[PDB]
Amino acid sequence: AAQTNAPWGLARISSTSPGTSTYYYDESAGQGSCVYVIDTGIEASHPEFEGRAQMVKTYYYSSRDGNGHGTHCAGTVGSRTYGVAKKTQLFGVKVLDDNGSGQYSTIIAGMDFVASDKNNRNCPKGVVASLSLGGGYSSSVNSAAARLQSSGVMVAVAAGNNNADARNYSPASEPSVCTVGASDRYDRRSSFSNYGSVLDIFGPGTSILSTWIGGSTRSISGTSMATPHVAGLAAYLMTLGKTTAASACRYIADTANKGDLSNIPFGTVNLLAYNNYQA
Repeated sequence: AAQTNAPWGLARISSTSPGTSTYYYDESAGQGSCVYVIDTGIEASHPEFEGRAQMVKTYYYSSRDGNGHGTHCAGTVGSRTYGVAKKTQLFGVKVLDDNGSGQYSTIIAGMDFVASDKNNRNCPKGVVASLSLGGGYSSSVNSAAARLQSSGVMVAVAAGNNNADARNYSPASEPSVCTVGASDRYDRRSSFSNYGSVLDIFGPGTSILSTWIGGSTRSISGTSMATPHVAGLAAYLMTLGKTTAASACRYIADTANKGDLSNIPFGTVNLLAYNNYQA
């Protein structure tokens, strides 16, 4: 399949080269997989989601996304125009309030929610969790992310936007999950992107156009938005049978575009998520 005039990030993940605008992907498109977006919620009613998005859990007075960040990430995972995996199922877990903040314990509870809730869902191709969130180092948040990974969910987490080593942030520093940095459309490390040996992969993170609340769209930047690209890619690759939740992060790194990013500090991987689709 070919999506002309796609957002640059979708076009990048199906390209050996920057500077193209068509997204190429197998039509299976993540059908029969599921991605949990653990964030501020999802505006499930957004026409971009086509009935494939639903809120399954909230820790606040409302399950709606009053922020837009979770809606934006869900749109990059699986919205019809802005999504990597245009047919996956999206499950919203609102661990962040509408200011975008959450107590870690609510975040931990939400991760443990996903690790059980996936047994209440039909995801025969497998389960992904996109965690576009983070804060300071926490061994209890790291371990919640490792449990989620261990339960059979590919976990993809933001490296963080501090331009520092990700070892001082959680769940970024958890080694068992898939820690994602951010690149820009010129194949540069995003100026805000964390780095370090704990990063597994980079995805498009600068000026990412996706769904927003109120039925709108907008372009925003963050290792937060690189993560749903990898999360959407994992769901896509799992539907194609190319990998499993336990080995997806590593499959993605094996098959990534290698050595193409600039301003990648010594010791951090120079790998850019790539779907390797041959049209």
